[PDB]
Amino acid sequence: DQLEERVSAAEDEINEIKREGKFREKRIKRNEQSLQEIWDYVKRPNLRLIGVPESDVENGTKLENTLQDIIQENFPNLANVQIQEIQRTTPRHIIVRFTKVEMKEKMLRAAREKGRVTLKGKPIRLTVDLSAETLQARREWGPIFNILKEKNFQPRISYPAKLSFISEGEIKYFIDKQMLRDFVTTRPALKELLKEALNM
Amino acid sequence: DQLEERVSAAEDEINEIKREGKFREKRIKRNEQSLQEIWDYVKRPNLRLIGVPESDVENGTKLENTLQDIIQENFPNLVQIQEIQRTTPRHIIVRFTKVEMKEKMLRAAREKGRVTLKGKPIRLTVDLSAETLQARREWGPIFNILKEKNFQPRISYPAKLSFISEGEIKYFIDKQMLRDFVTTRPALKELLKEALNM
Amino acid sequence: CDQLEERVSAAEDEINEIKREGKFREKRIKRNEQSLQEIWDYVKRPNLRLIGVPESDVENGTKLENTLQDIIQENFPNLARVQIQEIQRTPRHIIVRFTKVEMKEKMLRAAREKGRVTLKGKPIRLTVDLSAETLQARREWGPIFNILKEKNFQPRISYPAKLSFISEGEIKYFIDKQMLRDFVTTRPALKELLKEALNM
Ligand SMILES: [Cl-]
Ligand SMILES: [Cl-]
Repeated sequence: DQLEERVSAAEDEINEIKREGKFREKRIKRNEQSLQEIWDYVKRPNLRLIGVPESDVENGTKLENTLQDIIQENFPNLANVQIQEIQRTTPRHIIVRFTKVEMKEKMLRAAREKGRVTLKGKPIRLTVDLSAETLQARREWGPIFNILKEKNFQPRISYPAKLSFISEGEIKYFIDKQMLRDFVTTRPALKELLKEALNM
Repeated sequence: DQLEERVSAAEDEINEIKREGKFREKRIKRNEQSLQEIWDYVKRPNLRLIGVPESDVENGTKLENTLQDIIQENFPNLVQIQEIQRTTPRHIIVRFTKVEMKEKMLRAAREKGRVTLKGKPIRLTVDLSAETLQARREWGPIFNILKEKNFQPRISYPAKLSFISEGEIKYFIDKQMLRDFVTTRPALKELLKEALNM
Repeated sequence: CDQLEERVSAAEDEINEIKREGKFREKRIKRNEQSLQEIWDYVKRPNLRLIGVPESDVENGTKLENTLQDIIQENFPNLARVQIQEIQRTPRHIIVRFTKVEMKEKMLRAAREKGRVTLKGKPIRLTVDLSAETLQARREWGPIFNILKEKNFQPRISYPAKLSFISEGEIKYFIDKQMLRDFVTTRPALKELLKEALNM
């Protein structure tokens, strides 16, 4: 009597909690992605200089002078470029926040066209500044990216974390691994090649 | 047997959990309000262009040319850009170097009443966060009823509601805060009971 | 109704999940709160708050930019002997966005070393622009801060809201009250002193 009814009520409560728990999960998840996007957006005027030798008492002024050198040696075409701030975070990466986004895009463009950006002979690496999340997503493609590279698919990663490669004289784009699992399911060649990596 | 114990402990857990959740609920909404604001703050210099025909292979420079076209065609008297990018043609987002610049564009667009591009009507709006715009729209119905009964309402930033109750202006961040308010004022409650979904 | 022992056993299991999922989602929530704290602070780096400035009926960027100059002319002459991206209201506060962070840093040190800042004689203030999370994070390190300070523990506040004091002849850092709890759980003297504050 009194006991049986107590049980049923509890079961309804537990389920209700499970439901409210779902709608909560969704909202949290939406905030996570919302943070990811805004982080990226805010880091748009930002460039990452990689492989730049560390220095003693490396203040803002020295950094700026360094960026100048990099520009004079690689693409002096530019220019004094407006720098809102520059700082350090294997040498520590250097983050550069340009006053105008246009300035960054132009420098990246200059780098990717040049190919080998160097500093006094030593190769360095200029790259976009991404959020932890986005940056992590890109790393997860890693394993697959290499296999594709190996088999001459000419893979490429672009914003946010899109994978792209050649399949049938056409370039294919994939936002996530799931979308890719669907693609290969109808192409035995790729399916066999990417069975383990995709965890299918 | 003596299940009374186990089933009682379960109920206790159940209660605990319902309180646990309510707390997390609070913190989540807090973060949601913080995102709304941070987005609003960031996109403050941004402006939204709707109804602009897509162009085959259109670089960012052509986008800027399209911007200047609209300025000449609608605002003769009237420009620094950090960026202008795309998102039925996609919305175009124009980010000005100064927030002031955006404000003058909207005023001119509102004083002109109608904005065109090559003879075709387009639209100029802000770039407020999705969470904000929706929020503002949700106060709509209630705002209409309050205006009707001469409460002199007002919707400000972010999406605060403010009207006159007892010769004293009151502010409401969300609908819930309003529900608790009317709980001690029968007449008002009776007025907004259908709108508050109570 | 003897099979009731069946249903109850499961309900106990369901509750265990709800608890796990509950704590796990909670961890994500905090990671989000912490993330917002981080990005809000970052975005505001080039900012300074002007507090106590008499507002007018109708203002604008230019009229405000002049007022900003009067403050410099009146308080820090050798400082202007100043690149401003934009300035505007949120008497409301006035958010001053500099072109270069280094600039903001400089003037802040000028306002802090002058101690007393005035506009036409009227006392005003220039302060760092910090997130609401960080502020309240510091505010949470309030009572606990006063207890250590009063008992001569040399407590300090390291940005963002890191609490640090000297015990056992060493210097410890603490991000959240939780970590501090883990610490005093083994220091009877300290524990007894910080039990009321940590709600322990
Ligand atoms: Cl929950
Ligand atoms: Cl959250």
